[PDB]
Amino acid sequence: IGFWSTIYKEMTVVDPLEDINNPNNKISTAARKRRKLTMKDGTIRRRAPLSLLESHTAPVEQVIFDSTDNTVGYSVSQDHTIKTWDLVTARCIDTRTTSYSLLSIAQLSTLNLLACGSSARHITLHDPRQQQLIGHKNFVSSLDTCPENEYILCSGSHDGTVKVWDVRSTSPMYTITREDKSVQKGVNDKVFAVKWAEKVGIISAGQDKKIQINKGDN
RNA sequence: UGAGGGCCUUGGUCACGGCCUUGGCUUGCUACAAUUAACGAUCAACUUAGAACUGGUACGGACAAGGGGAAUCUGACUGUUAACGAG
Repeated sequence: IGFWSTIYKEMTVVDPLEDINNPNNKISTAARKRRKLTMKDGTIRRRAPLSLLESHTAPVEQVIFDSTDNTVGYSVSQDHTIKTWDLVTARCIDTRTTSYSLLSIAQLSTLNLLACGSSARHITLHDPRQQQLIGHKNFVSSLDTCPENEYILCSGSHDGTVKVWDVRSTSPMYTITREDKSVQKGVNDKVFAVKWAEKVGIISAGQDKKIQINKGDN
């Protein structure tokens, strides 16, 4: 996991040339030309991360800030575990182990819960200091939380159907699908991104090029 | 002559540091030379296959198995006292 700064002046510069130019020990001509081919689009500013938090043993699928602390860094990876981080010390604080690879993580700070959607077609609820939502039919790719209601979260999955869930229940309330005449259910139909926008509703996008907007307002 | 970086700076903005704007090493497009680059640089490969010292050759000097020579009679028998026979 990388820890970066939005303001680029606070982060150390990285120079691709200096690796092959300052020592210049046994850099081959072909390697030099290959390096040169990577800066054909001008010389844009390049920066190095403020920190590199490294404890996961499998590809990390998502990372989020704490909705209150800004120092707690919950993240999920393909190594069935949820790790919380101390961004000040860049260290892993606590680890939780799930049975399946986790693909998305979302937070419900108003009731202190973490919803992790896994590759086992379900979303597990954890207390970062329980119940699990089921009903999907493929990988749960992304999650989002309702802005006005604190008990509702939306989930998009690789089966092409978004679903809205109440936390207290275990079944979806509404199952949004892709409204398109040219989409096939299992050929080109996936939801790679879902978003709860407080003004326009639910935005879903994926394998089908169309970006779909659904009301999702009372 | 356009682009991207670096040092400058000018105002408004949020408690030395952000946000929005103002004017002055790399590469892109064009114009005249060079096309003997038939040059130069760099990375990578490369170590000495030789062993053996056998004899028969022509020559120079002594041994080599061992008493010799001639002619007639005689036995199978050619082209000059023909030859031959361990007679």
